[PDB]
Amino acid sequence: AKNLATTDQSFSDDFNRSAMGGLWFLKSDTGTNQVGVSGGRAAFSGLTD
Amino acid sequence: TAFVTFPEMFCDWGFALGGTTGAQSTGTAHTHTLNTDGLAALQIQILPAGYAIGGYIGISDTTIVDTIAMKMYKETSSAINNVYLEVFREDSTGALTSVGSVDVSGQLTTASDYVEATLPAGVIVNAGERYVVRMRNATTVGNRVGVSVMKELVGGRELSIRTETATDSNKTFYTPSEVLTAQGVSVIMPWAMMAAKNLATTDQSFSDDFNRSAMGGLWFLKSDTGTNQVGVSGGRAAFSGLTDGNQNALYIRPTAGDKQWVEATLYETGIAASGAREGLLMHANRDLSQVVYLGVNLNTAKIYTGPWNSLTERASVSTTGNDVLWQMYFDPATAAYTVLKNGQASGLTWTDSGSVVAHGPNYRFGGLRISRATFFNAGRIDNWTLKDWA
Amino acid sequence: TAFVTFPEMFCDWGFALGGTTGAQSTGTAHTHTLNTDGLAALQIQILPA
Amino acid sequence: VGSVDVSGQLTTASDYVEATLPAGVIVNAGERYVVRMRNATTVGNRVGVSVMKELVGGRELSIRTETATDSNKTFYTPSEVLTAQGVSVIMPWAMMA
Repeated sequence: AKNLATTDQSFSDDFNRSAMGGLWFLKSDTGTNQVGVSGGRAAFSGLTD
Repeated sequence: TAFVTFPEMFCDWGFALGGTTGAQSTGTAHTHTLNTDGLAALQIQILPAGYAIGGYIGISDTTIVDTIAMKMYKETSSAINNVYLEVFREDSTGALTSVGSVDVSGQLTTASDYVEATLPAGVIVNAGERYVVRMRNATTVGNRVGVSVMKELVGGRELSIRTETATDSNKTFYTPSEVLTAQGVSVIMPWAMMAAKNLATTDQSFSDDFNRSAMGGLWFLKSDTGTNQVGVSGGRAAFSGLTDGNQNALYIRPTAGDKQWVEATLYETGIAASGAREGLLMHANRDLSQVVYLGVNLNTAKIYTGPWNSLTERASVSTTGNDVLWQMYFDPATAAYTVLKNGQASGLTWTDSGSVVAHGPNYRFGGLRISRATFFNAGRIDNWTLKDWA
Repeated sequence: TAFVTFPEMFCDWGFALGGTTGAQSTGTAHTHTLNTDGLAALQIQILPA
Repeated sequence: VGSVDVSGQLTTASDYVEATLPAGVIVNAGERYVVRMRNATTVGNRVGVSVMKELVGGRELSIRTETATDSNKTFYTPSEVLTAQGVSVIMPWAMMA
């Protein structure tokens, strides 16, 4: 399949699940807490600055 | 989930030889008979300090890498250090860029054993790109390192890199010219692995509108009728056939954890005659050894436990107008099951004080159940859904 | 993306032999020792028009 | 989770033997399954199985039991599984379709 008519990939996430999941590489300056999903919305986990 | 330069089964196993050899170099002409005592497998390549060897790794499905592995050992028992395993991404131009490295000299063993090392941070990979797992071995003491490789045959594609100078071994950003030179120089091909040991597992959820022609391969069907199973008609599941008995459909795809939430709408259940039991199944074994079942008739709704052959009633409640979108879920914080009718509490709750229900990897399957008796099929079901509520 | 009758890694590479052969056809009875000099790989078939 | 008798359809020539399970068994990605050949015959004729030799120094993932009780076992324990893995020296070819 040497050459294909490549489509334009598109993705969407409602963030309406329990955990962040493996579909998101997380990197934070806190050290332990990353972007956490709560109440169906992403937010800053932890009380750190 | 991982990617290997060539299947690990070759490193783990070998082929038995057979047939007959050919002519001799000198002496009386004879041909020896091959047998199982001859083994075809990977070879071992010793390598001195300052010599780096690596192989290209394909990416099948995109994910996040966490660790890398190689099959190697040390020749002598002397102390060693400065043994590095690193990962290089190949750009469009073919240049190699370092995206991670790790010291593995501490955990090395004299015996030929796997070496698995965690990267300092995750490196996202995508299907279609190529990666190289390089072993550096820039030690100071001088003990050599033996890596398990498999011999390459000339005349084919060259996709292994090998560098001898200490400068090239310590290089962290190879240019295309140096990559081509290393590919030309290289004569072996090492065994390398890029793994996905730990992932942030999601809460898997599934749903089916039951709006197709056949039952489909996404449902394991088991019934006491013998021949007929849950059949889809008019876009709704139903008890196929005129026989008296029970039918169950189990979703092939399991959920993530013990937290379960199943929901479906009950249709044509207010016209039932007597004893028509149908509804949803949660915490179902693959072999249906023990299940938690929600049975709704035209009069009441009950919760059942146990194998499909014989069910035990745990709780019951008398309701009316049972043609709505029923839901029922399990909270492991209190180990309790709660049923919500049309978004209302409906006062249906069971508490497992005795822990009669076992929760584990083999008890995360849901499904649907119908029963038919006395020439009156139970209601039909639609909009089936299972998920892991937060 | 492609489909192959058997993995191309065999077509590109080979295996190193090891072990020991069996009895000989004639002469003094002996068994040779296998080493990395023996290569196990696919063969080449000639074919006329 | 499933057993089948394949003595009737066996042939002296080395040929594939395919047997239907009594009922379907759902499987999921990430789990592991073992296809065990028992051979608890009464006449005493031996059975030859096509295997592929394993090399030492690698992972052990084949099971081999010798005693009749072990062969007739239905629910193995982790200790017995480890002992069988250590004892085994061959790896058989098995398919689940």
